[PDB]
Amino acid sequence: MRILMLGLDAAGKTTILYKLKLGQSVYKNVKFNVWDVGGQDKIRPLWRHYYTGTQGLIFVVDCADRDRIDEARQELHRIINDREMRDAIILIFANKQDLPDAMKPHEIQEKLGLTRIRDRNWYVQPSCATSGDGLYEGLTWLTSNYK
Ligand SMILES: Nc1nc2c(ncn2[C@@H]2O[C@H](COP(=O)(O)OP(=O)(O)O)[C@@H](O)[C@H]2O)c(=O)[nH]1
Ligand SMILES: [Cl-]
Ligand SMILES: [Cl-]
Repeated sequence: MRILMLGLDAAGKTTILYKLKLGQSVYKNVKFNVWDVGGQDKIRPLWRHYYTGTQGLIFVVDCADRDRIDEARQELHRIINDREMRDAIILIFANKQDLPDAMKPHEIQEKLGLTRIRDRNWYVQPSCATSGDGLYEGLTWLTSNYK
C-alpha cells in the first residue's frame, strides 16, 4: 500500500515514523512518503506537489495546537481535492492526546470539517506518538480498509 503522511510541521510525523519502526520485532509491503504542509511547505505556493499512486493518506494533527487547526483544515481539503487523491482512504492521527486539554477526536472531526467529506472512507485515531499509543491501531485501520 502506497501511503502519504502529511501534516503541518511539529504535528509529530517524524516521531510516529520512528515509533512505528521501534514497534517492529528484532506491514512489510507498506511504502511511505512524508512531507510538511502549510506555511512551512518547501514547495508551496509557486509549484504543486504530485500525488500520483497515493492509496492512503495519513494526516497528522497536533491536538494541543488550536491556533493552527484552521490551517490544517485548509491543507487537508486542498490535498484530498487533487485529481490523483480522489480515491485515497484517509486516516487522521489526532496526535498528542497525552497533553492537558488536547482536542479529542470528536472536536477534531468538527474542526477539520470531516462531515463534509462524502463518498470517501475516513477515520480519526487518537494517538500519543511519544509512547506509541494508537499508532498500530491507526495503521491497521488504514491497511485493513485497503485490504
Ligand atoms: N507531548 C507529545 N509530544 C509529541 C507527540 N508526538 C510528537 N511530539 C513532539 O512534538 C515535536 C515535533 O514532533 P516531530 O515528530 O519532529 O514533528 P514533524 O515536524 O511533524 O515531523 C517533537 O518535540 C516531538 O517529541 C505526542 O504524542 N505527545
Ligand atoms: Cl500541492
Ligand atoms: Cl495551485
